[PDB]
Formats: sequence, C-alpha cells, structure tokens
Amino acid sequence: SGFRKMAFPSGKVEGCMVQVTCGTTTLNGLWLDDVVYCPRHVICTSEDMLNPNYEDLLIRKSNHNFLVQAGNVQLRVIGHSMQNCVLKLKVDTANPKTPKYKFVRIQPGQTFSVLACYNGSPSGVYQCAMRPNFTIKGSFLNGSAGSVGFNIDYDCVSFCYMHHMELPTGVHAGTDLEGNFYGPFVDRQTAQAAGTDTTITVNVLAWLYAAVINGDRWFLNRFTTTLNDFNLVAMKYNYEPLTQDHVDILGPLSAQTGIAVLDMCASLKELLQNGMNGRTILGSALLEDEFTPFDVVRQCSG
Amino acid sequence: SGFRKMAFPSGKVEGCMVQVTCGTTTLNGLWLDDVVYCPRHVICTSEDMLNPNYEDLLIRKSNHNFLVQAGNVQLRVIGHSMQNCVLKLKVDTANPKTPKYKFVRIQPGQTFSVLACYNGSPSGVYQCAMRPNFTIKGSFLNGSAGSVGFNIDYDCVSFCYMHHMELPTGVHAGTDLEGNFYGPFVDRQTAQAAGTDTTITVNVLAWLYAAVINGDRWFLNRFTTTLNDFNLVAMKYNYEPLTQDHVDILGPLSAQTGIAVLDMCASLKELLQNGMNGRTILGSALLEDEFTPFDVVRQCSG
Ligand SMILES: CC(C)(C)[C@H](NC(=O)C(F)(F)F)C(=O)N1C[C@H]2[C@@H]([C@H]1C(=O)N[C@H](C#N)C[C@@H]1CCNC1=O)C2(C)C
Ligand SMILES: CC(C)(C)[C@H](NC(=O)C(F)(F)F)C(=O)N1C[C@H]2[C@@H]([C@H]1C(=O)N[C@H](C#N)C[C@@H]1CCNC1=O)C2(C)C
Repeated sequence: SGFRKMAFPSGKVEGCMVQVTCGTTTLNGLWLDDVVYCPRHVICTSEDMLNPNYEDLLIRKSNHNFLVQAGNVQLRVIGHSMQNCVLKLKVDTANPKTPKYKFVRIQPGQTFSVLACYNGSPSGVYQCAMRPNFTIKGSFLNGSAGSVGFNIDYDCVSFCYMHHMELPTGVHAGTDLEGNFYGPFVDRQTAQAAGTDTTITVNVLAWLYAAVINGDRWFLNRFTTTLNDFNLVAMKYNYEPLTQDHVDILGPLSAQTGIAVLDMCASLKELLQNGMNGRTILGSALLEDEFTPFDVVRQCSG
Repeated sequence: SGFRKMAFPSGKVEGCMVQVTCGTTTLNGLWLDDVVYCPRHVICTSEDMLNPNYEDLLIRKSNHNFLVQAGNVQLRVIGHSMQNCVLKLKVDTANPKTPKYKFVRIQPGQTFSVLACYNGSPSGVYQCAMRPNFTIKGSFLNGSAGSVGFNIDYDCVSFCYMHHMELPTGVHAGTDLEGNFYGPFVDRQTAQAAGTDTTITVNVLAWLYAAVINGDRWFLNRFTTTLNDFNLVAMKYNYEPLTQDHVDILGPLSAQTGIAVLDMCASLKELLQNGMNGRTILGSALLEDEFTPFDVVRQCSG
C-alpha cells in the first residue's frame, strides 16, 4: 500500500537525449532513428526571439551551423527541415538505442512523465497532468527546452510533449512531437497568458478511491446524488462537469471498493461545500487532481 | 521556475534489475558485476516467514535452487552466501551494464529515489525521505521486495536502500545494501511498529526558501528569533530541533534570497502557532518536509 506521485522509469528515453547547438543557443534534442527533433527556436539569437521570422532564419542556415552531440560523440547533420514548431535534423547515424515508439497527442486531464534535461543531459523525472487550459505545472529552468514528456505502454514509448517556454504565471507550454502547440500559444517572446484553469473532476474522484483503497474513509457518507445535481454544484466551484463516460472509466475502482461512483460524488459534493476542516486525505489537505483513474489502478493494483 | 517532487533518472539502475526465484517465492535482485543482491527472505515459504531460522534455511539450499533471470537471459548461480539480511548470489556472468557505484547508508532527513520493481521489471520511480523513525512512506505492493533506493552523484550511483517489508501503519522498512536494517525492525512476519515520527525542520525551512524563490512570500514578516527560542516552540509541535550545522547548510538559500535563516525561523514559528488559514505555499496546504536543502538548490539553481 501507500500512494505516491510516480513517474515512468526513464531509461528508454535517456538514451535518446542529445545536445543541439546553433550559434550561442544550446538546448536539448530527441534522437530517434536518424532524425533529431528539437524546438525550432534553437535557430534564434536574443534579437530574433521577440519577433522571429522562422522561414527567413532557417534559409540562412546550413547543415554545418548545427552542432549535435550525443554525450562524447559528434553527430553529423546531413539535412534539416522545419515541421510546424519543431526542427527535424537528419543525421548520418541512426540511434542504436531507439526504442519502439509513437507520437501521440494527449488530452487535458491526462498525465505523463517529464524527463527534464539540460545540455542534453537528463537531470530529473517527474509526473504532471496536462491542465484544462493546455499548460503544465512543471519545473524547468533556462536551457530546458527540448525536454520531453512520455508514457510507457508495454514496450512502447509514447512521446506526447516537447517543452518550449514558460508563461508569466510560472506555468509551462510546449508542443506535441509533430510541432503543434498545446493551447493557443506561439514560440515568440511576447505577452501571452493562459486561460483560467479548472479542476479535473474525474481525477479527483479517482484519487478519493485511492484513499479508500488505502484506508482513508472519513469523508464517506451514505448519501447519493445524480449526475445533474452533482454537475450543478461542481460548476460553481470551477470543477469540470462529469460525463457518463467518466462514470464508466471509474468502474474498476467502484467495483474494487464497493462504493458506487454517484455515491462517491455525494462525498465530493460535501467536501466542496464544507471543506476538510483540518483533516487530510492521503497526506494532503487539498483535493488532488493529477492522478487519472488509470494511474490509480496501475499503482493500487499493478 | 516551478517546484516538483523530482526523482533521479533511473536508466543506470534499470539495467541492474533482475528477477530472483527460489521455490514459489519470486522477488527482485540487484545485479552488479558478478553478484546478485536480494532480500534473504526469498528462501522462505509462507510457513517459514513467521519464525524463520535463516541459517538453517540457507544450508538446505543449493545453487540450483536459485532461478535468476535478467529479462530473457538466465543467469547461472555458482555460489551463495548471506550477509546480514541480504543474500549475495555469485553468478557466472558479470553485468555489462554495471555503473560506477557505491553503497552508502543514509541518515534520517535525507532523500533518495526509489525504483519500484515487480518480477525484475521496473514499474515506476518516485522520491521519498528517510523518516526520523527510520521508515519511508513509499508505495509498494506484494512482490516489491528487492526494489532499491539511490542517489546519483556525478556519474556514480549511490545505493542506499533495499526494500523488504510493510509495517501495519502502511509505511515501509528495509536495509542498506550491506543488509543492515534501518531502524529496529527484523525480517520476520511479527507484530512490529514504528516509533513516533517527527517533522524534519531543516527540510521545512529549505522548502520555504524554495517558495520565496518561486514568488510565494505572504508568510514572511520582519521579525527575528534565536535558535533556542525557535527550538523551544518547535519541540512542542513535534518538530526536530535545529542545530547550527542546519543553519550553515541553509546558507546558499539564505544568500540567494537575502532572508537570514533565523529570519525565516520566525516565519515558521508564526505558521506553527497560527496555521495557514486557508492559504497555500507552493500548491500545498501543509508544511512539506521531504525536500533537503540540496534538493532545493539542485532544482532552483541546477
Ligand atoms: C520570459 C521567458 C520565460 C524567458 C519566455 N516566456 C515568454 O516569452 C512567454 F510568452 F511564454 F511568456 C520563454 O520561456 N521563452 C522566450 C523564448 C523561448 C522561451 C525560453 O526561454 N525557453 C527556455 C529554454 N530553453 C525555457 C524557459 C526558461 C524559464 N523556464 C522555462 O521553461 C522563446 C523562443 C519562446
Ligand atoms: C503483513 C505484511 C505486510 C505482509 C508483512 N509485514 C510484517 O510482517 C510487518 F512486521 F512488517 F508488519 C510483510 O511485509 N512481510 C512479511 C514477510 C516479508 C514481508 C513482505 O511480504 N514483503 C513484500 C514483498 N516482496 C512487500 C510488502 C507487501 C505489501 N507491501 C510491501 O512493502 C517478510 C519476510 C518480513
């Protein structure tokens, strides 16, 4: 038992991380087969980052302007192109540690692991969720662009996120691996702001089930509610509305604990209207929404 | 910016994880050079686990009672011995992925990453602290014994923990890699209980500095206190007393923020006596004590 914010083991991704330098800008790249993927703003100076014209900037570069290092070994760039907000660098050597992989775009509410890297070197791994406003609450410093987010499915790495920038509220924005931003952001140093965020209700319910599985039961009650009555109060507290598909997704956890979904919604309703009043749930004094139903099953079942 | 519970990248450890079977008991082992380390209770049946005599149990086994699998490959056991609570299995093949490593015993208050494994297969990575009562608040299911805890120093993996068992409060106990338990526990299925835990004060102060570095300043005040006046109130709230060496250790964070240690102790004193009153710090409504000063510097500096 126990319950922790758990990341996927990162070894399969560590073998793909490289350093990419162009000019005096160094950031991280992802080396799969004979292609290195990295944020396109590697081709920018500080002058360019306020209003870059990336088409112009790219035609002014040649292959030998790109310095790619995989640890000690230099990789020779033999071709480049830009796909939306990423650069694709063709190199002369295919990465022998290329895992089975795919590129997937995730949805708000889903979680993934982040391998934070600097100068091509992995520094740390942590779990986060894609927020409803398409930002992530990460931990990133200068030089972290090109760090990637991923899930592991069986033997297969699904890459879902490449880091680009930090917004002024201290949250983070990036693209999928095809270079398309999550959310309404652009890779230029202008005034951009995230929209208002909401709490991911299905995830909160999943975490309440994790609590019951681990013996925290004080918030339960014998009441029940309906989907519409619950959604009515949830709107008022900036919670995402709950769908029948969410109820279905919580099925395995309902079965394991013998507590029906709409039963646990009535518990959540009371916690929203009355607070915790100084008690905790799984060691937290706030309602946690960055564990999916799948995360909970994976950790509380295996 | 941002602040997350961050684990070390696990790749260097993933390459050392093997599956160890003896009888119908399967658990994890650590394969370094030509030795596999695993919990000695792998040699137990369910009968034996209530009152094992491990000397007797071990002499009744031969090398061929031990099935060791590194993924697909079988390793041939050519010798065994017991060192305190671990078993050392000599195998015919040295692990070619052996990293530079050392065995270190950590102190209460220090943090490390855990690579949770089942059947020799890495499942997840998370950060935890060794509590003052020598337990860890982990997340472990049946089959997880032999999972290891580690820090990475430069190119060198320091192994500090091997998982053995869960106590009845749902916390976890294990040994260093020389087989010596942390805390007053034994590897038999008897009634054992952890002593009372306390809050790790130097870590709470480190986390308050992380908060200031990230722009959370509401809890600051212009007051100051002395080490003895602070320690006097901390005792009453089950906080570890603060030493001059702790003050020294917080130096880099004091310098970076321009807020003296004893200055921030006065802030902590007020938070203990008055609570948060519904505000949060770095997204938490409770005082967090599982980040060391080094963790904070590492994440808020690099
Ligand atoms: C003001 C700030 C935080 C420097 C800027 N932010 C915005 O202009 C805002 F609009 F998003 F607010 C921004 O992040 N960048 C500007 C420039 C890089 C991108 C950038 O410096 N990347 C960093 C890299 N490697 C990662 C950043 C640094 C702090 N922590 C991170 O995650 C471009 C091409 C977008
Ligand atoms: C009651 C319980 C939790 C099964 C027992 N606990 C105690 O007897 C207590 F005294 F600690 F309370 C215990 O853990 N074990 C008994 C047996 C194993 C050790 C054991 O089953 N290991 C597991 C393995 N692989 C890891 C455990 C399972 C749940 N989560 C973990 O971490 C020995 C040789 C100590």
